[PDB]
Amino acid sequence: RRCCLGWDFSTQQVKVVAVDAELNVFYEESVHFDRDLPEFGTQGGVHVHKDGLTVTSPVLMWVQALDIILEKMKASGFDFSQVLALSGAGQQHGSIYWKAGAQQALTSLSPDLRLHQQLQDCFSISDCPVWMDSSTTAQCRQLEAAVGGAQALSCLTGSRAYERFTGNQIAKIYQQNPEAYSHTERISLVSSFAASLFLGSYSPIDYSDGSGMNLLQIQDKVWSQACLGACAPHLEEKLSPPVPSCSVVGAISSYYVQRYGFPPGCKVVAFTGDNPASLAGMRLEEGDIAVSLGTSDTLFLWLQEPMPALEGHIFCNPVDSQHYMALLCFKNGSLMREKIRNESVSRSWSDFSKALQSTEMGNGGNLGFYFDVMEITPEIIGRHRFNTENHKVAAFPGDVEVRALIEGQFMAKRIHAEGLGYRVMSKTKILATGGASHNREILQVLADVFDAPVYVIDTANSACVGSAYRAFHGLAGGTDVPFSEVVKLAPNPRLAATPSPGASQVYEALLPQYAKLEQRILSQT
Ligand SMILES: O=C(CO)[C@@H](O)[C@H](O)CO
Repeated sequence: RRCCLGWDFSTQQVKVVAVDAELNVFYEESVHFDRDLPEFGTQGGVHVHKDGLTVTSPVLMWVQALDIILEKMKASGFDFSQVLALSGAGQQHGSIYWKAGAQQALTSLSPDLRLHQQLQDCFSISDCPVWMDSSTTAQCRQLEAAVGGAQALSCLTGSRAYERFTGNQIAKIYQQNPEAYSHTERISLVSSFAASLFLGSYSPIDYSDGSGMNLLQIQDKVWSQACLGACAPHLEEKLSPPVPSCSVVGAISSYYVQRYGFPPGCKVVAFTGDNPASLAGMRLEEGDIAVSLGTSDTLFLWLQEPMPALEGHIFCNPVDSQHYMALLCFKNGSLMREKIRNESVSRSWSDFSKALQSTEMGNGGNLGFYFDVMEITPEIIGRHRFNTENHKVAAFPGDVEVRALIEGQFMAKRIHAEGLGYRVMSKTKILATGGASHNREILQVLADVFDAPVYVIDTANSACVGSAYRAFHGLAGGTDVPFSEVVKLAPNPRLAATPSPGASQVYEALLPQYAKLEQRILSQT
């Protein structure tokens, strides 16, 4: 039973899965931060600082969690000698600042001791900024002004400046703690930091997670000199050149061979971001999209060429370094669906489904926007309802309200996807996951709006599983072979809905009208 390990250095936990050569998951284990390392005093794996904007995690908690999980696997009888390769994912954007002299500690690890004891003094910043941080608005405005504006920054790096993006965090550390910055020999993402621990040497950053920093020129796949210089001096030397995501960055350290029994030939394939790893785990291809439904709704897009915008995030693709992917984030998700259910259909998901069944595609021309909190994609707030004549109305009948919400949410996803260059193709598959993917009637609207089949997939471990798939891709030939050919053996998602006859005619006319009403609301602010 030869296998690969797929790791996930997440916000709240470190998780691992073991996947066999037939691409079956047969083992899973985790270490949860608040529960298993309570002495760090985190809540949800992080520290929200007094300003209410700075959000960090202790780097040595992440190292100690790796020690705990490897010892927990060993105590359970995990056979490490069967591990051919490993890869992993890191929560995106978060950064690690390695102190001058730290690589000497990494390359001289003794198997008699734990990682935490030996790496105790290796970090110039103890509290790492994570993806939840929103304390760098001044640095975002500075970076955009330095390179010719928000659109110029987006053309270049796939995104305008976002507070959590690494370049803005590095700029803030340079500005506020120049002594710690000047004593930093290396800056890693959570992904490349975790890979470095397994290598026992510094791992490079991959193209895909490297695209979440407002630093990488996504098309030429080199660091932007203009972005680097606007964030902090001598930054290129601290990052090192980025690499294709499907790169063998080295063999596992002899530390793991000797301490846990990994075979000496065990390969370490470059780590990537959790969203890129989930795209690999979901096995998206050209023409495909994934809709992750939850408190936030997240759209995962495959893109052959990028059309970066003031919304969304375009990254280099982790399973095909010549192409791209995108994320579009929607803040009004499952809480809006629950509120409409409670207000209009007696708090019943069965009546919610009946409302969709009892209304026609296109909802008689009744259109709605439902943003109780400020939306990200695009920046609108409020509930905005329009009747068949495009007149603004105060309310809808309950069944019309349910369909307006669901149709509107999915039409918004299509319009904003298409704004980044996405197009539905004949081969297109739609992957749906999360709470609302357990509602066939919701998935039917999604199929109708995109005029493409919808498949349901469990993604509780998608970043772990995607990481193990990427490790197998490395072993199967890497860049010499297509990722999709390696993972054809993995279990297929199940078909939940196909577009109803006439869907194409309904939404070809309604999508432009929804897009114009959205522009009307944005122009009135
Ligand atoms: O910040 C982002 C994406 O831009 C989150 O999805 C984190 O990657 C979660 O760990």
